[PDB]
Amino acid sequence: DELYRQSLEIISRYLREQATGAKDTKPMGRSGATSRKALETLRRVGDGVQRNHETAFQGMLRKLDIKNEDDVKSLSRVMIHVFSDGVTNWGRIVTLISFGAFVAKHLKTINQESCIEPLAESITDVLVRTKRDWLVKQRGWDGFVEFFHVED
Ligand SMILES: Cc1cc(C(=O)NS(=O)(=O)c2ccc(N[C@H](CCN(C)C)CSc3ccccc3)c([N+](=O)[O-])c2)ccc1-c1cccc2c(CCCOc3cccc4ccccc34)c(C(=O)O)nn12
Repeated sequence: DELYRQSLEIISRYLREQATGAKDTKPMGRSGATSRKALETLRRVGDGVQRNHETAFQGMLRKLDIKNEDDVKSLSRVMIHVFSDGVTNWGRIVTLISFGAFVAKHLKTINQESCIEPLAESITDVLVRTKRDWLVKQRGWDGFVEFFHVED
C-alpha cells in the first residue's frame, strides 16, 4: 500500500508546512524524489488555489465550525460527500488538498496543531478510497508532478 503511504507523506507535509510556515527538514521515503517534487508542486499550485478561492474556503471553514479533534472526526464524512460528487481531475484533487491546508492554518491559529495529523490522514483516506484506480491510471504522484510541471 505504498500509495496511501506516499500520499500521506505528501499531504501531511504540505499541511504542516502551510500551518507553521516552516519547511520540514527530515528525509522522505521510498520515492522522496517524487515526494519532494510533488510537495514543490503543491506549494505553487496549492497556494494559488487558496488565493483564488479564499472566499469560498473561508465560507466553507466558517460553516464547518471546527474547534477540536472531535469536530475534525466528522469533517471526513462531509469531505467525502462533496468530493466524490461530480468529476475527477487533478484540479479537484488539488482543491481538496489546498482546502486541507487552509483548514490546517486555521487549526494552528486556534492552538489545535495536533488536529493536523488526523486531518491529513482523513484527506488521504478520502482521496485513496475514492480515487485509487484513477490515481494508478495517472501514474500517481509522478503523473501529478508531470501534469503540473512548468518552467520556474
Ligand atoms: C471551491 C468552492 C467553491 C464554492 C462556491 O460555491 N463558490 S461560489 O458559488 O463562487 C460562491 C458562493 C457563495 C458566496 N458567498 C456567500 C453568500 C451567499 N449568499 C447568496 C447567500 C457567502 S461566503 C461563502 C459561504 C459558503 C460557501 C462559499 C462562500 C460566494 N461569494 O460571496 O463570493 C461565492 C463553494 C465551496 C468550494 C469549496 C470549498 C472547500 C473545499 C472544496 C472542494 C473540495 C472537496 C471538499 O473538500 C472538503 C470538504 C469538507 C471538509 C474538508 C476538509 C479538509 C479538506 C477538504 C474538505 C470543492 C470541490 O471539489 O468542488 N469545492 N470546495
